Amino acid sequence: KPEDVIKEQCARAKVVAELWHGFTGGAPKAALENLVVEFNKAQQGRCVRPVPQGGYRDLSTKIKAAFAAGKVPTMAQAFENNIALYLEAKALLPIESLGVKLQGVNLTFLNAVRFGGVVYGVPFNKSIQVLYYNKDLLKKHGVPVPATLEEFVAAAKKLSRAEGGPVYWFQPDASTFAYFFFNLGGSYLKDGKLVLNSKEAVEALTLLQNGVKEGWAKPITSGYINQNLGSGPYAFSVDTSAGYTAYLRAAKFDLGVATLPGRTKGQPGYGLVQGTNLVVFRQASKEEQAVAKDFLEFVLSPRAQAVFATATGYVPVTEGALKDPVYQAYAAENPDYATIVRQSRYAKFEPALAEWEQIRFDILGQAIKEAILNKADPKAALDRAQKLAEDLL
Ligand SMILES: Nc1nc2c(ncn2[C@@H]2O[C@H](COP(=O)(O)O[C@H]3[C@@H](O)[C@H](n4ccc(=O)[nH]c4=O)O[C@@H]3CO)[C@H]3CC(O)(O)C[C@H]32)c(=O)[nH]1
Repeated sequence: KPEDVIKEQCARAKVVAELWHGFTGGAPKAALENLVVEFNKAQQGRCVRPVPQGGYRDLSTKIKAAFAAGKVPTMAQAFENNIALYLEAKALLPIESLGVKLQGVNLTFLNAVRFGGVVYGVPFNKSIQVLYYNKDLLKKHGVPVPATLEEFVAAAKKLSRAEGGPVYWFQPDASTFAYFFFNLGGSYLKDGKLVLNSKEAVEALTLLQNGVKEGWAKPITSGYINQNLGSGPYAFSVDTSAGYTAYLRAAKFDLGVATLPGRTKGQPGYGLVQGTNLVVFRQASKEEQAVAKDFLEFVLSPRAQAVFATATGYVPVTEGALKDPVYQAYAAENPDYATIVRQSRYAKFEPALAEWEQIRFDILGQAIKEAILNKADPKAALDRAQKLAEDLL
């Protein structure tokens, strides 16, 4: 494989810097390991070991264990909220103390990893939500790509009527809620305080539940949306750009990628930023830190960013990445790459509080499933969510 190549690289190494990640397979995993092999080849017995830990939630659970055992890897993927938690432990090294150079890096991703003036993460695999669509099925019924939230709902109801089933496919999770929430004018923080049960949150959870009843919105409860394609007519999903190639290779129809429907034609909708930043832990040996520095400079390089971004659909984190010829060759051939970049300009983050991982999954994500799947009243599922959260915070 690639993992076999790396283990052999790491066996004849003097210094190994462990990189713990939440890639379970497909392109994120291949493209991460192909990049590590190139780095390991270019070094003289200095080496990065990538250790898959399962997914992002398994990943944060394994870093929590590591803090109890007091044995941290050199490097890990981390969200903004994961970084918050590891900083409460003062467990992370400031990235510019390594003199890792950060100019070029898009403010969007860079602002998100700076805490009290100080950067503690390197943006590595950053995604934006886009509107995936079935170009064949819009073209057939003469339905334009919808620009605004109102045209998106019209278009959904029209194509579901025409084709005999619900055409807007989604996962009833916090990530999909955030697209409708953010675009009905919603905000997580009000005067310093977390709110999950605001008028915009009920509006967004009520829009999704209305969609299910009305036969235009399809909950996917088993696998990614792209893994369910070919069961019933599909027109639309709002899904991470990091699935881009997995939709490409799954879809038996002509795939489209558009910017998100917004409130008005004046401006695309906001997408949620997902994916992770690379952090380096203080308990790593100076030798291990030296490898971390070099690895981080590699992954920020235009070529390695070009090859990552093009293999997956993640957003290139630098200016220099868009001016690389491998990127410019992929994009001159496939306009969905410039769509994903154009969508990266209209980008919102979940709140970066340490406890937000727990909250997004077991509380706000449980309130979304109770409404969509068990017909709980939207306001009553988010009133519960907000109390459980307030009791945790
Ligand atoms: N732990 C933790 N997780 C978080 C947080 N915020 C968001 N999420 C999770 O981030 C994923 C989005 O991040 P992204 O890197 O953009 O995308 C993932 C995969 O989703 C995507 N993928 C893979 C296969 C496929 O067929 N389709 C496809 O889209 O590939 C990438 C690597 O696996 C969501 C997905 C989830 O893990 O299932 C639950 C959500 C947080 O704060 N903490």
